Amino acid sequence: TPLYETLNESSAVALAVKLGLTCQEIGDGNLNYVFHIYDRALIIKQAVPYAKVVGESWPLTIDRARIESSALIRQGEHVPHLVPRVFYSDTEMAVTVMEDLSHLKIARKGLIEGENYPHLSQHIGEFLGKTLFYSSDYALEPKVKKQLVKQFTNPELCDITERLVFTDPFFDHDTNDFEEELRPFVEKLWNNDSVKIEAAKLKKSFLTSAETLIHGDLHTGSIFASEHETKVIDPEFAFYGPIGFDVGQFIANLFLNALSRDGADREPLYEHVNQVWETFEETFSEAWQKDSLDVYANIDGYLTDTLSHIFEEAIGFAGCELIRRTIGLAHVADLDTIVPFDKRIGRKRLALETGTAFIEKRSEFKTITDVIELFKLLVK
Amino acid sequence: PLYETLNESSAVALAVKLGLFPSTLTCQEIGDGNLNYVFHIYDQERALIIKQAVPWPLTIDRARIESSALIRQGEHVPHLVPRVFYSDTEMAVTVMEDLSHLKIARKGLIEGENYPHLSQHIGEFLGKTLFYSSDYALEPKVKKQLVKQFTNPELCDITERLVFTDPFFDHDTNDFEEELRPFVEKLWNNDSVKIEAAKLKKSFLTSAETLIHGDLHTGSIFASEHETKVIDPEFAFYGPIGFDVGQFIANLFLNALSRDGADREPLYEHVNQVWETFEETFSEAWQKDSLDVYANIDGYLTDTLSHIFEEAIGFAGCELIRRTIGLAHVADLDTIVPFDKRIGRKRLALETGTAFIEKRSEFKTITDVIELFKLLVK
Ligand SMILES: Nc1ncnc2c1ncn2[C@@H]1O[C@H](COP(=O)(O)OP(=O)(O)CP(=O)(O)O)[C@@H](O)[C@H]1O
Ligand SMILES: Nc1ncnc2c1ncn2[C@@H]1O[C@H](COP(=O)(O)OP(=O)(O)CP(=O)(O)O)[C@@H](O)[C@H]1O
Ligand SMILES: CSC[C@H]1O[C@H](O)[C@H](O)[C@@H]1O
Ligand SMILES: CSC[C@H]1O[C@H](O)[C@H](O)[C@@H]1O
Ligand SMILES: [Mg+2]
Ligand SMILES: [Mg+2]
Repeated sequence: TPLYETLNESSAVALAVKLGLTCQEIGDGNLNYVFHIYDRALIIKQAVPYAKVVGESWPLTIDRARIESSALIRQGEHVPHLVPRVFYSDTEMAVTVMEDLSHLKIARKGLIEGENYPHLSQHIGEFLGKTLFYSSDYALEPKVKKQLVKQFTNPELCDITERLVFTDPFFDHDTNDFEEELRPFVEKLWNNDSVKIEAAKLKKSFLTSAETLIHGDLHTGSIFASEHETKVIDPEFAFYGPIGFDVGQFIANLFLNALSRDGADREPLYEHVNQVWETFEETFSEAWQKDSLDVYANIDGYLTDTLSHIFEEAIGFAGCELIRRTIGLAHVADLDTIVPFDKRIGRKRLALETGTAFIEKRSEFKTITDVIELFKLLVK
Repeated sequence: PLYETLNESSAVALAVKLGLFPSTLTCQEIGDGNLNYVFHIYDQERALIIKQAVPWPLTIDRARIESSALIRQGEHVPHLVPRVFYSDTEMAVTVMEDLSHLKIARKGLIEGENYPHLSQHIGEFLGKTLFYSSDYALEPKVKKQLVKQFTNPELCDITERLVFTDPFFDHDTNDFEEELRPFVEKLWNNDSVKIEAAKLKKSFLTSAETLIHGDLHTGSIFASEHETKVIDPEFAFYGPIGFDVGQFIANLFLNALSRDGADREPLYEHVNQVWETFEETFSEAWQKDSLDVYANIDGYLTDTLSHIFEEAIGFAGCELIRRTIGLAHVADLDTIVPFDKRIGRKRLALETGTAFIEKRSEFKTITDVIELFKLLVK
């Protein structure tokens, strides 16, 4: 007999009980319940099947919970201070029991509120360098890594990213969602064949480049923050993909916040972009020196060319994220809450244009500061 | 445990239990290596092959990859692979079409056979097999499952070490004449070539593009004047599209190095033709049968073919070097006489392989590859 039962606030306290109080459901979306239990505190997250499930949704099994639990556990073996601790998980119940982080704030929300989070990029850069290194062929015996590829195959969730990030914003597809005022600019994109060919190439990398175990959806809404703490949450999109992907998505979301700000307010976000590349690069390099298994690791120029490839892919993926968050199905609050309406349109236009240029020019940039300086000029 | 090692009577008992004959037959073990049995079974008033893996240490799971890979290949190019009548994982057995009327390509090629259709046939094999198991042809969710199904860790381990790693360092698996050492050490001390061998290996390790054959040499092919059959896909897994292309082209070049003068021309025609045909076939499949919205944007197919080509050339360079000084050699080079000419031709294998790896992205056409090779081997 099937063990899956949808939890309530009472059921959740019963479960925490049987794994040796007050409870409130505090979830943000409609695809998961998140139960906060207080005595010492705890979070119990449970996936909600299609099916139902209140309100329109993308149809998904509850297998995503197995990916998220196991992804979070793997991340905590390398960066235990940058992810919530997991106390229990169960794939049939689709349950992850984890550390309570409600004394922190979702990074996106704080950034929109004008919080600057001075260590956000230091922490995310460390998260990125260590997670992305330690699950690759550089760090792992290839036989071990090939099994981890099987274990983290993520078809349904990859299908979402393949469509939404890499495909739908580039044609007149039904999932797109944009203001009519934006159409002339959106059609410029659709008729641009050379950027579309490059989008195809970045997609093919996404589809085929099993380089490391990625988070797969590292935006500012998937991170908890305060002045001194950062915690990366919700790796439900985890699978073996290109190292540059998580880096690009994060960097794109820093730039998306910068577009929603004005003038000298933007400067903290530009420092965060510069710092997250800088830190990602030292962290990845330190891990490579100290912990690489291949005979080729210490040949002068090999780490350098590896970093150049990651950088190029990361900028291309960033451009995809910039564009897709502006005109695709899933938007960001940074842009959608800009006031007045005409200013919102103008900044949405600039997201499309800087995304396009990121994609096109990815392999011409030599440093992160090149990326920032191109951005600033395009958004003057 | 079910597995039992077959003998000649045991094999005939198997064939009859599958109803593939009928009832009087004869059987002889005819296997080349010592890691598999191959039983030929014949009927007066029809014939059959039963291949069985026997437990460099390797599990018998390779037999499940071989069967499955052979079956997948026959869905697209049934005329270019042996038919499979039965397979079983526990017994590690593939029952297949008898191809004893044909000759192993490498052996014919060394004897001086020219096989005029070999490259046309391999080109079609390569274009179709490599297209039709990729994301271009398959729903991504379907492809992701096939990646699991063909994960092949042990055999990929052999390739990772032998083609991509050991020839480039003073490693214990290497095996070469002492007279060749100065040239071998030129390679070990060459950083920029090794950095590039590293990149090609990283592609091998990470680039899950299609279901490849993974060991497409001239000894994995049966030939005659009119027929070609690709055998033994035991190394099959999801890897870079250019790999099987490089390994085959390198193996044509290796035979060229074992021939002299005008006798080399057939192999050069084969190299040009295998690329041409691989490219025409892959393109026709892409036009007719690609699933992505991006397939018909002008320049995309072209850029895709340019990347395949570049990788294929780099993988060819690796194969040339690896077969000359690593553990597993080729008879083309090892049987060249006199000893001194053999060493000189093995030197040219190392140097043409090195150039292929380093220049892979500078060549514009297959003709540039052939012309560079001809020049270096003058
Ligand atoms: N460990 C934790 N501690 C405290 N609150 C948490 C928490 N995990 C989740 N939450 C609360 O629940 C909200 C939703 O969390 P989460 O992003 O994991 O859910 P979700 O996966 O259903 C959303 P989506 O569909 O956007 O991916 C958070 O923004 C937060 O307020
Ligand atoms: N389908 C077939 N029809 C006729 N003979 C066949 C055959 N398959 C294999 N053989 C015979 O068996 C020999 C060895 O076969 P094969 O190359 O498949 O085995 P193998 O995998 O044991 C070799 P290796 O271990 O070197 O890769 C061939 O060279 C051929 O003479
Ligand atoms: C159907 S899910 C839409 C988006 O939400 C997730 O966070 C991913 O970013 C996905 O693209
Ligand atoms: C240890 S096996 C050596 C070689 O034989 C196979 O045919 C492959 O080419 C492998 O590299
Ligand atoms: Mg979620
Ligand atoms: Mg074999």
